[PDB]
Amino acid sequence: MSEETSTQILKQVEYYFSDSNFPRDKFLRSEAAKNVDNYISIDVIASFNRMKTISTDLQLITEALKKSTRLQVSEDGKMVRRLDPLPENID
Repeated sequence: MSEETSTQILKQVEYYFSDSNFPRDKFLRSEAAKNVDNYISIDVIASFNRMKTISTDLQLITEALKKSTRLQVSEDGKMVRRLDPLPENID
């Protein structure tokens, strides 16, 4: 719980972008395609399977996004955008 599990998930969320896996996984890319990579519903991120398991609750998924490391979640908590520059061994 707390910053351990929140941070686990935080790494895990950015990791899907960091592992150059967004452009590959049309699951991500379908959502990203609403605004390049500035629109990512928490429906997709909750539905990421691995994320749902590590979180066990959408509460933890929502906090993880609220504390995003190299992403920024909107105040609506239904979009997040990542950084222009590629991530380099980020955790």
